[PDB]
This record gives sequence, structure tokens and C-alpha cells, in this order.
Amino acid sequence: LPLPHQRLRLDPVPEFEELQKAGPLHEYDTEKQWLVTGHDEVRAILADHERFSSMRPVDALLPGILQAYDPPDHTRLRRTVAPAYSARRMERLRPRIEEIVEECLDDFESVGAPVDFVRHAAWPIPAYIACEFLGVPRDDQAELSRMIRESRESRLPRQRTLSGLGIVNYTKRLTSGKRRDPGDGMIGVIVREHGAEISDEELAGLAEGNLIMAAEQMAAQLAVAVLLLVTHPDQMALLREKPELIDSATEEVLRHASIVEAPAPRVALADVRMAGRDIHAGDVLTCSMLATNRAPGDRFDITREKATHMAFGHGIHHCIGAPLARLQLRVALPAVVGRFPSLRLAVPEEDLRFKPGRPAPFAVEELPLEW
Ligand code: HEM
Repeated sequence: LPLPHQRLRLDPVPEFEELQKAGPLHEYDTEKQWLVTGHDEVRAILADHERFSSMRPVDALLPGILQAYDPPDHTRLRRTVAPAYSARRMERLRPRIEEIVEECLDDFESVGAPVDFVRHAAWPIPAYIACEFLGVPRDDQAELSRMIRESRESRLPRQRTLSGLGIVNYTKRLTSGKRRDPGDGMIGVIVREHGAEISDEELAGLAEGNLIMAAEQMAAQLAVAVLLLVTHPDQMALLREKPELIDSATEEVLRHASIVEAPAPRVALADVRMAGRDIHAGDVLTCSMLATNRAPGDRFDITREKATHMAFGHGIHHCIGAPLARLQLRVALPAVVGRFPSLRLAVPEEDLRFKPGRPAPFAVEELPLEW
């Protein structure tokens, strides 16, 4: 496990904080490699798509996967897909999101004495929301959500592969279904508005990618946000009493959690001079989001003033689902602290297990909660 993906519970490790002190750019192999830790340097790399490519370095096509596209084709695909994420489309989803939150919290609560928050809320909430976002029939949602989790998390590689083929097959069918009948959800919107500008294979790959990312990223984000709130009970009470704190609170949980520890490796397409270093064409750069988002001595503080974090990245690849992610947190967090004023850990903090942020996201495996 490379240094930029090591944690002590939620925190970067002291040896990584020490390397950050030495400078913004290090000769370090995460995957000639560079590890980028400087705030301005990370910004600069991510904004400079023309000199720093997102394509895997080779000496494999991923149709519809925006992260893997460089910005001739990235530009056309992104603007074909962007309308599905607009602020207006998002606000129209709000009612189903509130409904889903309440339903899943009802189910979580209905379980015996202590309950795992990951199993009963943190996975189900975003998984169901991702299905709605994609326009998945209500009756298929439980099935598909299980498949999503299992495809990303199963101890059994056979099972990940099986669940993964199941997802691919389901979204191909959903894609052709929505191509014929462009109704509710991301695929319908994209077909109605840019149907001519996109192939069935791009649309299907994009559907799968977005389904998996929306469910998985937010599951991790939601469970860590709640972990943070229950281990800081004062702040939980602040948010309950000052509900107008939700916006800076959602920024703080994104900043502090740093769910994506590093975006895709960037490949230099030209020689570049940066922070006193000679980057050569073909060098591979890892941007450390833990470096940029976290500082030694930082404490979780929902009243935090300015948010300069890069939890969603930066530049042309800046997380396109951000509006949906922020919306979920804005609904789910006030609902959680409102319904459960005495929410707390049911086990010692040292019992908690964390999935490392390589591959993304960093997550808490299990969150036994009380009251
Ligand atoms: C809080 C949860 C999330 C976090 C922290 C997060 C983080 C990120 C980051 C850091 C990137 C940039 C990757 C890169 O530059 O290589 C990204 C891109 C992307 N994300 Fe998110 N994400 C989250 C949730 C979501 C959701 C809910 C969706 C689906 C609606 C989504 C879909 C995407 C897509 C399609 C891209 C690629 C956009 C592009 O490359 O132009 N993510 N995400």
C-alpha cells in the first residue's frame, strides 16, 4: 500500500505528512513516477489537460467512461451527458431522495438493538438513488443494488466477476429500452437531447460507470460523514439546532473524508518544468488528494469558513456527479441527526475496519450504531 493511501483510521500517516514537508513534488512510485502533494501543483496538473493526459500509460477501450477520455473526445462526450446533472434536474429528484432516505432510515431503525449503518443505510440510500437517477424500475432496484455492492466488495473474486457481468448485461438492456422509450432518468434525458451524438456502446458504458460510481462513492461518503458526526457529538447537536449549517457541513465531510485519495494517474505529453523539477514526456504523475485536503492538526469542524478542498477533483474532469452527491448529503445528514439525537458508536472506535482508498473509495467497512 503506497504512502499516499495509508491512513491511521481517518488520518494520513505521520511519514506521509513528513514527506509533504520536503516539497510539492516527489520521486515516489505509487503505481518515471512523480507524487504530487502541493496544492498549487496538483491544481496545475489537473487543469493542464493539454500536457497531462488521463489515458492509462501503455508501451484497452473504455467506451462511455469519461475519466479515461482526453479532451477532444472527452469534450463531446461530457457535454452530451452534462444536462442529466443540471441543478434543475437535481431539484426534481429531491422528493424521491427524501422518500428513499426516510424509507431506509425507517428500515435501519426497525432492526434490533445495535445496527450496522453501512449495511442498512449507507449502501442502500445511494444505491437506490443511483437506480432512480438511471431510471431503473422500482422492482429491480434491490436486486441491482446487491449486485453493485457485491461486484465491488465481495471477498470472492468469482462473485465480483459474476455480479459485474450481471450489471453490464442489465445496463445494456436498460440502454436499449431507454433508446426505444426515452423516459425518466439519465439515459432518457441523454437520448432525447443528444441521441444522435452518442453510440449505444458509449451510452451503455456511461450508464454502468455512473451507476457504480454514484452508488459506491456516496456509500463511502455517507458512512464516513456519519462516523465523523457520531464521533463529534457537539457538532451533531450544532447541525441539529442550526440546520443552516448543512452546506458548510457537507463541504467539511467531503474535505475531511477525502474518499478519493488520488484521481487517475496523469501522463505527461510534453516536457514540463514545475516547482524546480524537470518533468519529461511520458512520466506518470499521482496527485495526492489526502495531501491537498488534509493538514497536520486539522480537526473536523462543520462551521469551517472557506472550503478550498479538491474532493471532487479539478479541471475538465471535475466530478460531474457533484451536484447529486451534494444533494444527497444535504438531505441525508439533517435527516440522520434529526431522527437520532443520541446516535453513537455501539462498539469501541478501535474495533472499526476501514477499506483502504486504493482502489477508490476509502470507506468504513462496518458502522455499528446505537440510539
Ligand atoms: C462524494 C462522492 C464522490 C466523490 C468524492 C467523487 C469524486 C470524483 C473525482 C475526484 C473525480 C475526478 C476524477 C479524475 O479527474 O480522474 C470524479 C469524476 C467523475 N465522477 Fe465523481 N465522485 C463522487 C460521486 C459521484 C457520483 C454520485 C457520480 C454519478 C452521478 C459520479 C460520477 C463521476 C463521473 C462520470 C466522473 C468523470 C467526469 C469526467 O471525467 O469528466 N461521481 N469524481
